[PDB]
Amino acid sequence: SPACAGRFQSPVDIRPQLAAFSPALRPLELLGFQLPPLPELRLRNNGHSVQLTLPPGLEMALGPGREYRALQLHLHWGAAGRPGSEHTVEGHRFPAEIHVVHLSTAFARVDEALGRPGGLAVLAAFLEEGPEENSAYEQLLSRLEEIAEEGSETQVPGLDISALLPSDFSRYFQYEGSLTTPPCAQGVIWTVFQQTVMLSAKQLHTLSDTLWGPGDSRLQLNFRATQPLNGRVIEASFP
Amino acid sequence: SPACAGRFQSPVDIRPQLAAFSPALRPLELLGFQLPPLPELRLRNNGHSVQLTLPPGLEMALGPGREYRALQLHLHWGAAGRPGSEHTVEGHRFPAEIHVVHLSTAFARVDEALGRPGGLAVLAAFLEEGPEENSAYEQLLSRLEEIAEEGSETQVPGLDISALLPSDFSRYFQYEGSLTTPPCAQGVIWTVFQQTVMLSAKQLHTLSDTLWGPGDSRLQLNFRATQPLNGRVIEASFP
Ligand SMILES: CS(=O)(=O)c1c(N[C@H]2CC[C@@H](O)CC2)c(F)c(S(N)(=O)=O)c(F)c1N[C@H]1CC[C@@H](O)CC1
Ligand SMILES: CS(=O)(=O)c1c(N[C@H]2CC[C@H](O)CC2)c(F)c(S(N)(=O)=O)c(F)c1N[C@H]1CC[C@@H](O)CC1
Ligand SMILES: [Zn+2]
Ligand SMILES: [Zn+2]
Repeated sequence: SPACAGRFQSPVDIRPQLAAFSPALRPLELLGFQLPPLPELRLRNNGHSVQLTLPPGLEMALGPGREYRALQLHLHWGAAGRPGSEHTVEGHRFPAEIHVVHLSTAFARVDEALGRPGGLAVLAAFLEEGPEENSAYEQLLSRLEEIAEEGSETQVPGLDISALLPSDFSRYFQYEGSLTTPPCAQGVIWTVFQQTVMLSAKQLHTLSDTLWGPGDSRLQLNFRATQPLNGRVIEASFP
Repeated sequence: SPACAGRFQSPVDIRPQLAAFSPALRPLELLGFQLPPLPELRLRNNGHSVQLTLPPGLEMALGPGREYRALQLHLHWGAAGRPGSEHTVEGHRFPAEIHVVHLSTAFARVDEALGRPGGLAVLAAFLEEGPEENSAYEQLLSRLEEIAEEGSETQVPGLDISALLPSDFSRYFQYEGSLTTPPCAQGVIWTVFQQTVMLSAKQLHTLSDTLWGPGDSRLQLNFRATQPLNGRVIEASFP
């Protein structure tokens, strides 16, 4: 895919000292993320990541008049004693990263949004080790064994999707970039939370050690190398 | 259209003390705007404004990878002793306003771009009274009497469109709003130059007094009322 050779790709190394403070960046707003248990959602090992397909009615705004609907979420992760976030901060790679991918309400389908400015928006948070079992994450992680095989899927009860994200929606970096998988189309608005989410050591081990990918290989280290900013300026919602 | 009653319409009152400075807003880039004398350009009285069709090749960027092509320019103006700008600054209405309308390179057609975020971008500058005659604007103003009649049109020599704009391309306000005429589509990026351009009192009179609209009416005061921000924050490219 030729867009994988674009000048403005993701992910990137975030250098907060070079980030631009912009007070137009208000707290993110999420609506409908607190799901009932039924209907169930589909959790799939696609051989490259674990992805959770989201139902209609999850609305996200980056600001007034900047409205999106959530499509899916997926994870990026490393391996035993090796971090696997996609984004880095000052060259630091975090253990894992969650991405929640959204479609602008001006478009009915992803294929019309691809490459259009602000057509797609991704919410990204780093996952780090904390002392406690994260109960929202446990609902997904406890099902990975069921989908160990490449191309397998299982149904899971609806949960509070917003509980997979940090509680602080006010402090984030934002920049324009790309999908990180072919076709790497540009125009994607990336939002990366400052606050991280905490999983237990056991949870992080389940995530990195359970799933299999193409041809008898463990699905691990499933992150793209850092791409140059190439003159883009990362914005921050805080000085 | 009911879209004229949408929440994120244009024009607006700019309040510079409430604008958000974002250092990410780089100088505008306008290439290919210095047109040769041939081919000639269509200038047209549509009954609502005077419009100049622009050729292919006028490239405009609002930031890295956010590129546009100019389609047309048109003007908004008052009457004798009555200002007719669309935007206001702290309640002050300027004598007139120029709009240069552009299409995102991510969209092949205007009709696909209408209602999509960033599909269209308009460059807007205030016209004020100064002591000198303005050479750039004379090229257009001297041609108005030939098209005084609703629906009439004429061909004009190519001109340097960029010469119609203010001096410092690094100093502007920017927000997302709408077309200021039906269909009032949202998702339009408005960039409003901080500095103005100056015309003579005679030129201003030529602009406001020469053209005829529907009925046997003068074509005057062709500006929409100020619309609420509804929580939108206007950005500024300077502290
Ligand atoms: C196809 S996908 O859901 O897994 C996907 C990924 N997956 C990558 C995991 C790690 C890599 O080693 C290979 C594949 C991804 F990273 C982005 S990302 N990081 O750009 O957000 C995605 F958006 C989607 N899915 C997209 C969005 C839905 C749309 O239909 C196109 C594909
Ligand atoms: C009627 S018009 O074309 O002169 C016009 C345009 N042109 C657009 C029309 C819709 C799109 O399909 C292509 C571009 C425009 F962009 C704005 S604006 N301000 O939104 O940029 C206008 F105000 C006017 N004309 C108006 C008509 C009513 C009159 O009172 C003021 C001028
Ligand atoms: Zn991803
Ligand atoms: Zn206009």
